[PDB]
Amino acid sequence: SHMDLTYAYLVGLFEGDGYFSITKKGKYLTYELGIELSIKDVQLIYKIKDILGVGKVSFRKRNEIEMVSLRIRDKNHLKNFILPIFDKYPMLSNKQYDYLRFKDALLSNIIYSDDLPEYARSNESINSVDSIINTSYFSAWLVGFIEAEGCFSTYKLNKDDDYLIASFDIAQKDGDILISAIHKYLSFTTKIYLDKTNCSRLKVTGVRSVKNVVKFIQGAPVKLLGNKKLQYKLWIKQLRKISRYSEKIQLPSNY
DNA sequence: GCGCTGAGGAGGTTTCTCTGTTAAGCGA
DNA sequence: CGCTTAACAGAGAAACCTCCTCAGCGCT
Ligand SMILES: [Ca+2]
Ligand SMILES: [Ca+2]
Ligand SMILES: [Ca+2]
Repeated sequence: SHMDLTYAYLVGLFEGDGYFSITKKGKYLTYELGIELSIKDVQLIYKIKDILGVGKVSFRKRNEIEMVSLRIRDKNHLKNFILPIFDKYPMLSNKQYDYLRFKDALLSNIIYSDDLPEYARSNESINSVDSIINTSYFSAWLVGFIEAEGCFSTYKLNKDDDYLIASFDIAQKDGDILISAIHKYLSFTTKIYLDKTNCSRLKVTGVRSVKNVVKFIQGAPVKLLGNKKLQYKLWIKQLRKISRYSEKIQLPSNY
């Protein structure tokens, strides 16, 4: 407790799906920390807000798409509750700069739009693969980050067959270091693919990798919370039907 | 009354996620 | 051969990040 390990889960989850933003408001400035998910996670925004004790929740539907936000902008609530979290549990991607800049500005009582210095994320990495795996909270943080950015899919090759394939995938923009640390923490061997938009994309599909993914969510000191838990659990079940997996990996159903 | 504020509402954009397809590993 | 994985990657929804107007509130 204090900032009990579930607080790491959070910074992970925000790092992937959230954002620390200071925005114009005429003469004035707003400081948002917001997360904005698909409507599918209504249940979890309220979880996060329950955990945190702050922020306003809103719903939004643009064209066919229903979305939900938790948004924290009260600057007294940022100072007292949010900053000791990300100070306690700092982020691990290069978003850290977003936070640092933001904290700094907030703490200097910058209220006027024209006072605000021009900012732009350092492209330089702020961190080393090594410092990452060695990061005591990291265990916890990785559940959070997987809530946001991980993807447990199973799918069938070939279109015209019974043969399934059971996968885990995660990705970052300008996240070669971060992706590499995860990839190394879980003892993968596959290529981290690097795409046209500098997206660094991890994907594994073997039995031994998967045996490991499963291993990790199972041993990790915090559970998934949102739609992801659901996603995980169905995939588990799924894995019990494909033979290569079912025969090497302890496959519980009490997650 | 004045200056500042968070909530509310919205636009602009792109980073993912999720599900493959093709070809090559490999146990045998 | 035949079960298994590795590399590549489209596409478009689920994120990411912004700016504005408004009432209310606590100052002097
Ligand atoms: Ca994300
Ligand atoms: Ca992200
Ligand atoms: Ca997500």
